[PDB]
Amino acid sequence: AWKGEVLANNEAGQVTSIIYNPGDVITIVAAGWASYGPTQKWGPQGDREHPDQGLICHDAFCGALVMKIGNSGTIPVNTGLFRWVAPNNVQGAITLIYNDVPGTYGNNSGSFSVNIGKDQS
Amino acid sequence: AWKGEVLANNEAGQVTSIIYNPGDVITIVAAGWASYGPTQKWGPQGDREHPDQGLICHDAFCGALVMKIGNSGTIPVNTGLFRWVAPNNVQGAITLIYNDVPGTYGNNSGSFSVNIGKDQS
Amino acid sequence: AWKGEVLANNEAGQVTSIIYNPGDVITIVAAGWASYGPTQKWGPQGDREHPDQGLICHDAFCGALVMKIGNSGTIPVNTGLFRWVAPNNVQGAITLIYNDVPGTYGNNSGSFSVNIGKDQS
Amino acid sequence: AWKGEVLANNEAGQVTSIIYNPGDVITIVAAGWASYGPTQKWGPQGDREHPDQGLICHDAFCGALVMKIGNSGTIPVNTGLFRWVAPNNVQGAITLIYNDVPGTYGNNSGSFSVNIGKDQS
Ligand SMILES: [Ca+2]
Ligand SMILES: [Ca+2]
Ligand SMILES: [Ca+2]
Ligand SMILES: [Ca+2]
Ligand SMILES: [Cl-]
Repeated sequence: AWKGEVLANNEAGQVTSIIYNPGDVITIVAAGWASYGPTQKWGPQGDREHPDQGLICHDAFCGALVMKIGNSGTIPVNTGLFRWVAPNNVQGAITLIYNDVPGTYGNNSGSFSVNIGKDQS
Repeated sequence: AWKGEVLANNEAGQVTSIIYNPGDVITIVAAGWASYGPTQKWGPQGDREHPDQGLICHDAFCGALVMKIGNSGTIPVNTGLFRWVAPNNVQGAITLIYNDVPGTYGNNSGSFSVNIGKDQS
Repeated sequence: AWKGEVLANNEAGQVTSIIYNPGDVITIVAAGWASYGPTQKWGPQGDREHPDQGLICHDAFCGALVMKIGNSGTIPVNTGLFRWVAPNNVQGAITLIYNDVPGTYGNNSGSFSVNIGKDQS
Repeated sequence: AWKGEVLANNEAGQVTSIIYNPGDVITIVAAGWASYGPTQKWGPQGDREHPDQGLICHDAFCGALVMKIGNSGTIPVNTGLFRWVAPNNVQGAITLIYNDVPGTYGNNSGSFSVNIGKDQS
């Protein structure tokens, strides 16, 4: 299992110790407060009112927690994933990333606390 | 495991099929958008700027997801719990509740989607 | 989880720290060598060739590993149970017992080593 | 998870669908009756009284259940493995095999029923 934090200002994301293998079932729980720039802060589902101006993940709100598995496209995580199995052919290290517009991460603040574990399978 | 919705305007909360027994380890993941009155909506951690005017749970923000286990007092859930063990002397059905001031649930809206499972022990 | 031993000569069995509750999923793995009297020893499935002369459990061979859950009747364990849910409405402490005829345990020898855990559910 | 049978006469062993990956925790439960030649049958621990005459696994009895994980040497399984991590960083597909002397499998009979699952990690 992996426990840590995902900084909002980290454009490269956080490479975890979890290697998703075919057949794996995972659970993720995410908490905390972060911002894409404004003085306000949002939780891991991000800001529902904010327009998409070129986000790395178009299926999640700006300020949401998202992930990649190996070299996959981004997959929304939000508050977490419960006993989740990935799409076929998706495998490798899980990287967690804050959802913002490329090149605009420098003014972000805060972080999400995240736990990931493999479940029974 | 249980999957269901908790409505924000439901002052009695949503009883689940999960009975928490001594020694149990549980995982909860919660998602969605709800409000305690205003046109704005918040996720399961609720509204970090809102003052506590007599909430059912003082250790969570207004509009947060909380729970009771049997006849316990309220316990914060927020976005969820990872491989969590209850305090001693707490046992019984898990009821999920939106955190608001008693008698003020009528103007709430939206809901949280919630998964609960028991883990290895 | 619980690890321990159950003696072939003990009519009372071995009370474990595992309390089986409704909906629990359990796994048991059992090993070792025991006898109900003969110089030969058998593993936890017991002696497939031996007639039932009034065994405490009629659904397992003589010299098998069996259990009770609370005040239940005996339930076969044999070499173990994989991700098992109790079929009956049973609840309570797991007691492990060697399957022999009451009052004939005096000539028994050996023991089974047993691990029990609760699985995800 | 995988459930299947391992025939005592199958010198090549039974390939499962489980790939053991780094960090995995597994549980195996095995049951049934088999023989390496004699009219008697034994369970998955094999025959504790039989000498080792060149068995594939010298750390398990003749007629025991054993396995290989990828290009590992043989590893004893017996009645099973409880929440087990593979030693010395071995990895790859799990193959289940009956423990007998090479070239003497032809007179073997019976089989073991085996469940394998991955546990929380
Ligand atoms: Ca920004
Ligand atoms: Ca309200
Ligand atoms: Ca006896
Ligand atoms: Ca043979
Ligand atoms: Cl005992």
